Amino acid sequence: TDRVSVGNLRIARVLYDFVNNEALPGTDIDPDSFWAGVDKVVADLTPQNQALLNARDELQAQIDKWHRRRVIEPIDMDAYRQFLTEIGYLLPEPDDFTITTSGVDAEITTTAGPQLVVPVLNARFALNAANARWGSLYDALYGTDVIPETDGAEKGPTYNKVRGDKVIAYARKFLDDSVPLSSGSFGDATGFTVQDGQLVVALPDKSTGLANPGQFAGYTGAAESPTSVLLINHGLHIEILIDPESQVGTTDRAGVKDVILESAITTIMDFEDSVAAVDAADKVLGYRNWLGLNKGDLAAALRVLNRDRNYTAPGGGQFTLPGRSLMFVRNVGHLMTNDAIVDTDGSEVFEGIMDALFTGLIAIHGLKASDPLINSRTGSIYIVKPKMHGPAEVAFTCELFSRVEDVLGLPQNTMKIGIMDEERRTTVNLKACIKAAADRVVFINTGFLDRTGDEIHTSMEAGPMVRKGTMKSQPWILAYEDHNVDAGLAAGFSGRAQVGKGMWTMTELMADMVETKIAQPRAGASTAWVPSPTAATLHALHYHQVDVAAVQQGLAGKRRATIEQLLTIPLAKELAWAPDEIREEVDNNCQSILGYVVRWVDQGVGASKVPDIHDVALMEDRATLRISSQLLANWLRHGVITSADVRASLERMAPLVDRQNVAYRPMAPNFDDSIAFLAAQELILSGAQQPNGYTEPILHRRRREFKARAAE
Ligand SMILES: O=C(O)/C(O)=C/C(=O)c1ccc2c(c1)OCCO2
Ligand SMILES: [Mg+2]
Repeated sequence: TDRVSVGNLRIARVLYDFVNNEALPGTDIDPDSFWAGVDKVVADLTPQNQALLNARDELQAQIDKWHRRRVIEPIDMDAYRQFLTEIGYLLPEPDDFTITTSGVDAEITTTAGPQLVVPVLNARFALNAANARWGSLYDALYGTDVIPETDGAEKGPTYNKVRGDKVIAYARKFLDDSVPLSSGSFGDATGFTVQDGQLVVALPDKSTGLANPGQFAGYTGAAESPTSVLLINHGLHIEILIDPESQVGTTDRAGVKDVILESAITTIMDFEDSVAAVDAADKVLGYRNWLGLNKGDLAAALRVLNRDRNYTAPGGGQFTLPGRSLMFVRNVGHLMTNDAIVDTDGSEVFEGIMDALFTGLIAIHGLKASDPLINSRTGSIYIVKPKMHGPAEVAFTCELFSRVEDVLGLPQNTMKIGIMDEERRTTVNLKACIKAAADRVVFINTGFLDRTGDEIHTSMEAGPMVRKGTMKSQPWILAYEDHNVDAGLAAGFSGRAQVGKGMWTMTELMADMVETKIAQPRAGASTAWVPSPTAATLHALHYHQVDVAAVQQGLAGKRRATIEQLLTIPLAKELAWAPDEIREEVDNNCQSILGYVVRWVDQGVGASKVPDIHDVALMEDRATLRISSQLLANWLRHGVITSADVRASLERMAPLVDRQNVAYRPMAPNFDDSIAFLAAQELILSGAQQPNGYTEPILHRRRREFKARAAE
């Protein structure tokens, strides 16, 4: 066996070597002390970790039984709520309080702006995401449907000037809206100069300054002929690039070459739902990438991390702005184990415990010079903790982090928690969950996809649920979204911690994103999730339009969701659907499941663009898979569809997925010989039996089975 013995643990050699040779050097942590710490923390905290998981199963069995023993379809909310209280699912609300988290960076306490999530196992994507702090607005507008590809404005093989002119006009209007001139429009500017520390914009018949001269932040080049002008609005930077001899600048009335937006203020380097990592080799790939990000030397072929950006202040001094997104890391949650470490009985170790130890250790490098800059200037390590159920699971995460800090010799509370509000028992106890982490929390975020999965599984026995698309507008979810903001603001998050909302998954419908996703900062969210650097630049537009700090101030003290609203189960109404609509929903979910799972199981890819039944491209990860598999399981459970409908849909959609895919193993024609097809089937047929509907147990087993079959 290729394992290293440390106490009761048997550590995969690839992981042991990676930690000793790559992670530990430079931290001043004694290797033997670290490994003894791993063993001690795992032994001490595994029992409570297991108890928490058993409590989930006990609560869910009681809720199942509660539904089974009643008849009346209109659920009596008074009794339901008394029941949830009796069994300890719904806990007393704590007294009001203010969070005390300290040592947090400005990107989190103060700046409102986009938050990018990226799979850590893809070093190229991760580098691009870290560099997405700054992004070209011209590129985002030209390359996406935000500028419609109408007649004459189509994207071609070469530059379309009619399209570029539309891009230019769009950005001039954004400038007018965001940094207004004293008089006139940026669209009429002929030049920019800096005079007596002020920005002067030349117009045809006159010159003008900014209506708010304080929005001038700096420039580059000579004041009388700058190469760029730097502005600020709602704490976010805008940079106008001036180059009349550039391809675009030549066509521009002021020689403007591009408008650069400060875009992804923070990035979540993801070990959880957007990656597939089922053994020590997979975990080491991700840990090594996370290490290179924190040491600053990650290079994918050479694509490297950006340096900071140098500016001249309006008066004339020199200053710098960060060139990189401030990085969080998303650890896995409390459920899964991984055989990267096993004990003497051969039992796998809890993966959340391991991630805290190893991503925590690695993150120390991001607090020190990067053989120049840091991740956190204020000395914090930022860990998103997903899939927690209630305040006791938050407290466990706090204790885990406390024990890791002791092993790493870090100050207590160095390891901060971004709390995902993406499970129903956390939603209805959210205030207590924040209080459990009052000195560590740096955000709450409505992970609405996982939250929809948990909604379905929790009430699985109540009846058939509405269609998957209907879920986004159901009463429970709108109350959940408002209740999250209310709790955060009441705990003092404004100016202290992020209030975050969920991911835009329609990666090619950028005009729709720009039109619709403005709802999130309008709701007082200081950040929200985007899937790409391009989407981060476009979503930044919303934070120039919306004054999030003012919105949050106006929401102060409001209580816009009741517990009854939060508990409103999304049961479908009598005779809700025609047979053709039931068919479409089954086909849509099966296509979503199969297109995600085949690349998960065959290629270890945890996030994939999968076209839906309407050929809209959806960026899918485990949470959307949790929704689809749970919904089909719920429809099968209640007689909406038959097992033949499921099988026929899977078999119907599989050749289309095979078509859409290319080191690729086709699933058709011999479906039951395809590990990936069988995984997709098992996720549906066993969905009702998975703990809280989680997909990892089946995905992990099937991916390991595929890896094993591939090695013979
Ligand atoms: O709603 C939640 O439960 C939640 O956690 C969502 C995600 O994890 C998510 C979704 C899509 C992605 C992604 C992450 O990362 C890469 C881009 O595509
Ligand atoms: Mg989630």
